[PDB]
Parts: sequence; C-alpha cells; structure tokens
Amino acid sequence: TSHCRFYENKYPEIDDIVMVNVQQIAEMGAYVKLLEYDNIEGMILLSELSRRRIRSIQKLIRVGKNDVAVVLRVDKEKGYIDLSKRRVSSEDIIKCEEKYQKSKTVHSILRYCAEKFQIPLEELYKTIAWPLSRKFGHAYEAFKLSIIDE
RNA sequence: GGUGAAAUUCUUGGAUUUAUUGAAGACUAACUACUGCGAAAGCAUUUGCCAAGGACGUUUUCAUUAAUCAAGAACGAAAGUU
Ligand SMILES: [Mg+2]
Ligand SMILES: [Mg+2]
Ligand SMILES: [Mg+2]
Ligand SMILES: [Mg+2]
Ligand SMILES: [Mg+2]
Repeated sequence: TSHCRFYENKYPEIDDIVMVNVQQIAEMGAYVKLLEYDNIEGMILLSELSRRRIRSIQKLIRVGKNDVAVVLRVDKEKGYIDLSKRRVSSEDIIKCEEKYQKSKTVHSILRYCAEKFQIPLEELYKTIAWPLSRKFGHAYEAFKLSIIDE
C-alpha cells in the first residue's frame, strides 16, 4: 500500500513545486491528487491551468498522466489544496523532474521492501527513511553511501 | 515590467517603488478658443537687442508710379544626403 508521504509531514507548504497525476476534470476545474506528497486532493482551476489560451483541456491535461505544478494556498484542518500550473518557470520543471525521480526511486525501493515483508509502509518509513532524510536531507544519497560506505 | 492574456527583460550584488539632490539633451503641458501673426511652409517659457509688417487715425506728401504675369529669381513641412 503506497501511502505515508515522502516528506516529514503529510501536508504541503506555501510556495513549493510539486508534480501531480490528474484523476478527473470538472467544469470549474480539476480536484486532483498530489504525488510529491501522499494522497491529499486539491483544485487546479482552468484559468490557472494552461499557459496559452485554454482552447482544449483534453490535449493539455491528459488525465492519468504526470504534470508539474505549484501550490498557492493550503487547508491545514482536514486537507485541501489550491494549486497552480501556468506559473511553472522553464527552470522549475527541471528541478521538479529530478526531485520526483529521486523520490520515485526511494519510494519504489521501500514499496518493494513493504511488499516482501507485508508490513505497512508507514512503520517502515518511520523506522528507516525519516532518520536518513533528517541526517542527509534525502535518503538516496544515504543509499549511495551504503553502496560505498556502510 | 507588460499585456486581451502571456512571455522576453531587471532583481536578497537587493531591483520596483522612498526622500533629497547632481548630469545630459529634448521640449515648452495646463492657459489653448469655429482666437492671433505670417507670402506659403510655419510660429506658444521669461528678458534684452536687432531690423521688419499688417490694420486704424491723418484738412500730410508724389501724381498713375498700377493688376496679372512666359524668362528669371527668394523661401519651401517631414523624410533623405555630406
Ligand atoms: Mg531602491
Ligand atoms: Mg507654456
Ligand atoms: Mg492670441
Ligand atoms: Mg514662372
Ligand atoms: Mg532632418
């Protein structure tokens, strides 16, 4: 079960870049799920969805696929996000790519660990990934070190 | 910044705005109007100098010296050329 968000808390921060998989589209916008963080839903509105004039949404969004975005407002009581998509700079997307790729590696490795040990990812992340992220900022550099220095 | 909306561009070597100032070059807002001057272009900050001009007033002076003009000439917006 893929849960237990990458970061040390399940909620977003006010300015961050993130990457999102679209789940559906409504008329006012799309309330979609975050993948840089665990599962929390939030709106992306059509007015702040496309760069150019919004002529089509099917071509741009491509529901079921991965896109870059940022977060502007946060609901820190029960969980709701306001996100943005047009304000992604040419430099933003590159670092979003690298951050999501390292996160995806560290997620798939420990997902395999959970599947082979049949223990929820929450406990495994709390026991292993979190202290390593505390110590060296991200667990992937720790994995590289463990390859080199044990 | 900018735009229908964006992007290019400048920014924690702190831009955008904030106060004093300093430099440069342009130009003369509002007053500015069915208003003025000039042959036409054109002419709008102040002051001085330089000469010029229309209009009016004139019981001033000369007495046709005038009108339009091929040839010839003077100015001639903007742009452009040394
Ligand atoms: Mg300043
Ligand atoms: Mg003036
Ligand atoms: Mg006048
Ligand atoms: Mg002639
Ligand atoms: Mg010239």
